[PDB]
Amino acid sequence: YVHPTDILPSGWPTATDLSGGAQPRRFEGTIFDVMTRGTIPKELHGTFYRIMPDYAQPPTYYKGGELNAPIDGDGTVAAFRFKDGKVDYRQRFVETDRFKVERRARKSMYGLYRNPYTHHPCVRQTVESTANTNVVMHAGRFLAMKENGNAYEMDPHTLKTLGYNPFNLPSKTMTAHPKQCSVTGNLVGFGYEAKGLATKDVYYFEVDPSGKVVRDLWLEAPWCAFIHDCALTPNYLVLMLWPFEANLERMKAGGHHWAYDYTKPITWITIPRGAKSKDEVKYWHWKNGMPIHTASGFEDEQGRIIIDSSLVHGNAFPFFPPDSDEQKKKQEADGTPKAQFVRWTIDPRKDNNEQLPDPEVILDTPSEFPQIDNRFMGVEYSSAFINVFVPDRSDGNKNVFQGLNGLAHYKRKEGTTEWYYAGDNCLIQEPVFSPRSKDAPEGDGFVLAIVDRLDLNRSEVVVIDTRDFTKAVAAVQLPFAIRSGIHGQWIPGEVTPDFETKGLVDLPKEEHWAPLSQSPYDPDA
Ligand SMILES: COc1cccc(C=O)c1O
Ligand SMILES: [Fe+2]
Repeated sequence: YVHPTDILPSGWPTATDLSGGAQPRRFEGTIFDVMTRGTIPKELHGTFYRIMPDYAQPPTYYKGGELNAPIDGDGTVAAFRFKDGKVDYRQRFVETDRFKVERRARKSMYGLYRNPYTHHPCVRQTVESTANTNVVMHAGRFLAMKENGNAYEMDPHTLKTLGYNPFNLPSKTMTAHPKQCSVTGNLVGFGYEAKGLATKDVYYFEVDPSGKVVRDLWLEAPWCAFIHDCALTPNYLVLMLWPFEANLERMKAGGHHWAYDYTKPITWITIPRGAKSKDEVKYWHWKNGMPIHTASGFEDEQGRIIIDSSLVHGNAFPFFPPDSDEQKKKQEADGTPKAQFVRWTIDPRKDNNEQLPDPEVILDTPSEFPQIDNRFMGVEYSSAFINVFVPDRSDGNKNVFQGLNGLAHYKRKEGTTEWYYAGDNCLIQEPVFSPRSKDAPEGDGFVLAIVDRLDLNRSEVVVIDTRDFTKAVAAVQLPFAIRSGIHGQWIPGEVTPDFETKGLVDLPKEEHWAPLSQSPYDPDA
């Protein structure tokens, strides 16, 4: 059966998200008192903010949009606010400069990811960021982030866009993966390509809880590398280099910003915290592969840097292939890489010119978007909450971003892993942790994540108590599906300005519109 209206032409290209999903969503608005199944824990007090790519206009500017990447689309923030067991929701697009241009124009004006040479001539010198990767609340300011620009600030209640680069960073970029130190409260981070397209410059920074840059350093990466994420320790920021290289002449020629390079080893840059000289920075190397996201890092008793990450044994973004015909054929040959969760040891007593030890396999299954208990950010941690391909219950052939159908709770100290399965014909997104109370043990609390009910065309938020990780306590049930997203964060009420007085939805007025005389009811009747 085919419905005659279904063969009518769309002017939309295939606009995928990371999951492989291709349905544009693009709504902006609210639901007060989201339908829930089961009981919402009264211990949740805060907001789960999630950010997705969801092109607002059909991205047809360059080559009819046929090369749009899953990481490209205009950032939209879904907020799910948990107060006294009620849950409200708000979604709104980040009003990036790019968004504004395209909405006002009713027209795509931007080309390839990170390639201004493929943007419309009138926009080439704009901030090209779609601000669609990650969010943070720092020094009372709520930020949407993408690594090709500074952050945009938004109002945390209305999600109205307030401004660009609120912390006034001197770099042209900020990572979407800054870390908030649990000891100092510093937003610790960096920005690479810090001086413009294909620059090797990195700028390291620490922003104190008052919003001031208290520490910074300019340095360079050994090549212009895709430095997506990092790990924070008490004495280091550690930058994680993926084996992609940027090339200006390739960009000028209308090619991709990045090209995977099998010959590049995974490389780490140790930046001593508050370093006085770029002389203090070291490069460490292993072998080729793609560690996507760190869980976190710390320094062990002997001062060794321990980091856990996912590890994909090859290219997890095949839409950015190698330059050479030779490496192109190797990517095709390799198909879907081996995918695991691994532990790295960067011992600063050793010569950084020596190849790193092979990382230890922690989980031998496809693993991604890890989070921790943030009360342990930048110090020793045990808990990780990992998005996973469930062992024996998942495809295997799927790209790492496209078959994530469970979660894992790993605890290094106990050496145990517990597992949550999203369901048949379901996918589950990145987990976030909220502690049971202020003083609860590490990883004691509630884990939330978005579930795609693929057979129902709707999305839901599952809530799981760490005392039984196998089972959902509650499910927040949207009446629709939202885009599969990138990162999200549990943001405590206590660090949110005016969380006690402002909901995601403004209440209507108390006063009745109508006079008493209009009531159909007469108490004397
Ligand atoms: C959404 O935009 C992005 C840019 C660069 C890397 C990643 C990886 O998750 C990403 O999601
Ligand atoms: Fe990321």
